[PDB]
Amino acid sequence: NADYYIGLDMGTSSAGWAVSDSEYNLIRRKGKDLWGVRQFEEAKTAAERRGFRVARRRKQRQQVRNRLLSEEFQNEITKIDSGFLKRMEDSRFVISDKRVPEKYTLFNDSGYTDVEYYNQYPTIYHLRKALIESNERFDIRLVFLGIHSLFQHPGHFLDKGDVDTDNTGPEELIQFLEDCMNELVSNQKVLTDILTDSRITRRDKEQQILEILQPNKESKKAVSQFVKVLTGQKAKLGDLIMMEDKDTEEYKYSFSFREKTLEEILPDIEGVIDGLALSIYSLYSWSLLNSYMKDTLTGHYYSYLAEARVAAYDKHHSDLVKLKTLFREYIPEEYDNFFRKMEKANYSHYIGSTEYDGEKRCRTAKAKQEDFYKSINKMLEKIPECSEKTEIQKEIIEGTFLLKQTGPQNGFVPNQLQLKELRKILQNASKHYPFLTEKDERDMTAIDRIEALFSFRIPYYIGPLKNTDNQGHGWAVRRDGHEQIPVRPWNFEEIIDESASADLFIKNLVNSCTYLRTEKVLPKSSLLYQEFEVLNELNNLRINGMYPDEIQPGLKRMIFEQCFYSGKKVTGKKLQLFLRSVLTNSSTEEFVLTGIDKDFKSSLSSYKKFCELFGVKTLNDTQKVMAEQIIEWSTVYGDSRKFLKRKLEDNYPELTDQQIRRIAGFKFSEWGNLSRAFLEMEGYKDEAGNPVTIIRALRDTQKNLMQLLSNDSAFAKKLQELNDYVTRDIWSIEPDDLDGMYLSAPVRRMIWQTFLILREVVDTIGYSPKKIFMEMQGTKAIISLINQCFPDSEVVYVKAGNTSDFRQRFDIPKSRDLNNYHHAVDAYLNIVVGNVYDTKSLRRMYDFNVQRGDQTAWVAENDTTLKTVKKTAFKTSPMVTKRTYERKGGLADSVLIAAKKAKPGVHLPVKTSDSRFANQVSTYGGYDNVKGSHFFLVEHQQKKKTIRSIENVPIHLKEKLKTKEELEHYCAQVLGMVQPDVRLTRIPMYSLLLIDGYYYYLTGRTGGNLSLSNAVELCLPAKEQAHIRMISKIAGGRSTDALSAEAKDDFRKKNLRLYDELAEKHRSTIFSKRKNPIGPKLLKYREAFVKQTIENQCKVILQILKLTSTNCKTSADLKLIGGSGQEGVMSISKLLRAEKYAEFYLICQSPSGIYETRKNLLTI
RNA sequence: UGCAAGACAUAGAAAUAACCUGGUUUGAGUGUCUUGUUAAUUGAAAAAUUAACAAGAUGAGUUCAAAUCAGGCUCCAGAGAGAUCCGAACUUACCUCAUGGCGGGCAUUGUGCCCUU
DNA sequence: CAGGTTATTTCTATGTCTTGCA
Repeated sequence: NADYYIGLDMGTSSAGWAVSDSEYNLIRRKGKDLWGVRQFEEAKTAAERRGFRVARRRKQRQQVRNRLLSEEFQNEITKIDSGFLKRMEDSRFVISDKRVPEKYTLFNDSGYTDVEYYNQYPTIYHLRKALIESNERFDIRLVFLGIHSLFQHPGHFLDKGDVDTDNTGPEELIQFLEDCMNELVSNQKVLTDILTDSRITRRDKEQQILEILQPNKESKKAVSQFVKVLTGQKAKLGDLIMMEDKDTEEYKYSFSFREKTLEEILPDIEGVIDGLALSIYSLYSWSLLNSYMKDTLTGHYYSYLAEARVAAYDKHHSDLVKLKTLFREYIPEEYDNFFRKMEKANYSHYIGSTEYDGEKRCRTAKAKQEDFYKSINKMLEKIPECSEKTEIQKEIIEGTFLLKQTGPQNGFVPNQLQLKELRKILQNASKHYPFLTEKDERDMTAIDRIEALFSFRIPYYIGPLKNTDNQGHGWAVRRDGHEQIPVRPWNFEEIIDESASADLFIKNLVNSCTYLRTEKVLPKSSLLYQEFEVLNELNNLRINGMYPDEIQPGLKRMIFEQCFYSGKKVTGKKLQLFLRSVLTNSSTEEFVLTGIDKDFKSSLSSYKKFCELFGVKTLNDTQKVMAEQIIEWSTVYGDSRKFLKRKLEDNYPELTDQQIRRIAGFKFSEWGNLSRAFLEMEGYKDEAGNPVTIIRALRDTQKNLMQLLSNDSAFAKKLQELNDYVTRDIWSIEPDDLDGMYLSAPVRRMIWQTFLILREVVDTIGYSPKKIFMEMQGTKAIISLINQCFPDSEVVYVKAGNTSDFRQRFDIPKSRDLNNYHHAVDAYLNIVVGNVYDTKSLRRMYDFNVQRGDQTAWVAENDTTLKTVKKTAFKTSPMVTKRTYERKGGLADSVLIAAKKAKPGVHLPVKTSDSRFANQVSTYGGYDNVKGSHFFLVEHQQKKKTIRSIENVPIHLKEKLKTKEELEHYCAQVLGMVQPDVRLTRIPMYSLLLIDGYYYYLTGRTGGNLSLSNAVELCLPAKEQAHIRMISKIAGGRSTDALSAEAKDDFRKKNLRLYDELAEKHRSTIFSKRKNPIGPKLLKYREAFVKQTIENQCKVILQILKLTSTNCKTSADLKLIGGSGQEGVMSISKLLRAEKYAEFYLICQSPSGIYETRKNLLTI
């Protein structure tokens, strides 16, 4: 019937809506003015969830790896000890709780117990040194524990190299790498020292090496490239081997050991180079692996990492004895408080172990290194300066004092070093135990499989192997006929189709076209797409204000043919040269180029590349399809060239090996933004009868993509026909529609709540809005939704500053600290400003009448409409509705608290299905801060009196507690309640509760009491709002220095009157009905309020205002006046009796606020 | 002037993976000497060791194991076995299951009021 | 419950050369 507009202001925390007519007076239905504010907490990103998910998947893979290793050692372990694995698996439990009653986790056997196993080998790194540097037949358990530690500390997996390169020493390697060919030994110490010094970067190493080797003549560039290969940079072959025809591509290949390994670079250079593949040869790997394992004591690098961290252990012992000597003298008193007491940041805290006198070991959290160093420095202050004190302080500054072995600093260990250690362990133990040599069906050897499990890391493209379709996060495509069989190393290629899995990964990631939303996009390097870019750029190119083909027909074709076939970057000067060459006429050649930025940003690189690939000049259709598929495979597979090589060999047999090598050397990286079908869509028939396409239209005519998609173009009609438009029902937008467009979670919640308000308003009103005014990233998402549900409505974008200019110029103050109405006033102002600006200096636009056609927007005469907006601007009508949500999050803290601190019931046990951790939280610790999801109202009997209680449902029990019977059972057993009768099964967090005539927001729980926040917005006149704005500005960092004495007096008096108004609002108005009012405390504390200075007065005013706001916990820091920082807190007992409470209502509010149900908790 | 489609450059982020260092809890790495009290086996008694306490003194210390959201999935019962992936993100007013209802209306400075169920 | 690394894709600001709509 009538015509109405809806205005919308979205914020990450609040969403405000308003509805108006052409006269800017609000539509009101159900007797309620249709404008309000919906608040919701800022949504949380999936970063923490993703981190925890990858962490738990990593843990699961570690578990299966350890189980496999245990199964491989099980036969010999059981031969020597029946239950070693069970003792390993029952390490947490006390002696009684173990499956078998024993005392210590490892080496239970009599004689060789744990107490002297740790005496023989103080650490694991003492055992591994013994394993790799000895031949004596070791117990299978010792080898198992060494390999177990190696598995539990794998290493970087970031470097490329070979383990065996460390067997040959630096001297022998230098001898083998000194003048290998006919085109160093003396300086075999400084070079190695520079190479193995991690302090200097690669560039510094290269500069020092070039400075110190003093290269011979005629090899300066060759020696520079050799140094680049040595330290590791992208260096071409070039003069390394010195062929004359350097211009050839085979001798211009660039390779760096950082980007690729030797076995991967070799195929790219096999056959091309002379000799037995030759120039650094397996000496950079030695430098990388031996850089970390230096000693700086004898100058000789350690062979294996276990040889280090034993010398570090000895250095720790020497430093500890030095500090003990330095402490026993000069400080006989703080000996007990530092080396035995479990105080803060001392040695016992640095380790987490102490034994004062006979008492049990006190194991606590390990103190950080920084705190321990600070404590050592503080306790060294009492010691007068001496040699030992200076040396200790120098070591502390150097950071190599009292070092531990396992810590945050162990991130430098490469997997190759640990692999070498494992290989040595397995070779030493292989000469005695024969089970480590026996073969398998797949020709394994019981040693190669352990190494495989050590080294097999699932590639990033494969992702998780199994998916039960509970949620879509796996791509691993399994071979036909291969299912329900576990994925391990040595059968990854036989179970997961790696090529198909990578293809699925890339096509799932890649996005759809910007014009055809159902078909996927072409690779950027694809011939069609590159030709599209070049043709577009030629179309935009204009010469002296004329079209490129307007100068003479065939100019654009000539440029596309004879200027781009080279495939290189076409610059402006090259185009000028071509224009001079091809144009016989036009002697003057000062042709000004417009439409390009002096360089053609696109070039037919792929066309030329495939032209040299096939030798022919111009490709045909079959060769074009061949090249298109080759480019698609190279782009999808990317850095993994093995997939491309396999596809080429199994699909295109006519290609030669040199051609395959050339294909593998191409650089096809990124994806485009236009689909394949969009470029070849059949816009119309031509005169000859052949089809025309968008790409062919660019080729022939003089137009770009946007011109080809004009309103009258046949391509536009074909686009509308192909992109079928369905006006989906307003009531069919599930919140998964906005899950495709790449939006952050806060924006997603913004969009969903705002659209819910829109849907409720439109349904209630009856018909779609004529205009929907909205602010100017994620807002565009709702645009789509509007265009998917309300085709008639047109969105009138409003500038961000226009509304604020209206507020300042026409005197409508906004009070961001007072109440939440400013969102609704912002939406209504969006309506009134956007309507005027859509109808039409910037201020002058509001100085006269604005009217277009039959619709009148602004009437300056008598300010009639203006009066209306002002009468609406200050109205306290808006509805404030907080989102009622179940508190989704964690079950409890992710880190277990100590047993001596945990208490039963309040703390979640470690594992509530074992009957061991559940009833023994005081012994095995537990999880703290067990959060709850939602509240429920249950009627029970206490002291033979019928009373009702609101109680919590914890998050870890939400799924099993959503019906009346289940909640009754939960109250009956877990909460120890007699005769429960659950009356309300869902009271979400942040819900409107009417208690004793005052509105509350149920926002948590503190033990036996439930916590509430203020739900009544406080309204004050305009002058008070301006004063509060000044208060907020001054309390933010401004000063009173510029203010005059009269200004100070006026500020003091107006502050006093604002305080009086606030005090009265807490006494005579609704705020007096709150539980534990602050009015008496406001009046009692008023005496000291005047004596306070201006700035602290502003602070206490803002803190007082914090009591009457719905966006913060009701608490004030009135310490500047004399009260505590928790003044005016609201919390009421969870027991609802019939005496203390007059009306205990729950106001279930619809998201728009139009619909609401009041449930009487007392008598439901 | 806004919107948004194409190309380049400069700064970024986020979503999925893969991995590392770990961190937390628990448990293991026998603590040892003197003094006295208490309780034991003796012993008229003396004395005697043993064991738990309350003081004083002294030695060692670097590591390992298990989990690492509660849980969930499958199989035939349980302080199990399989799998190594689902679980900390987005969505949830209320009523009884439809593109339903959540009454007809007046205010909006203190949570009300008229007219019918 | 914190600090790092690797890969892919997408998105966002700003500037540059164009083009079309409301």
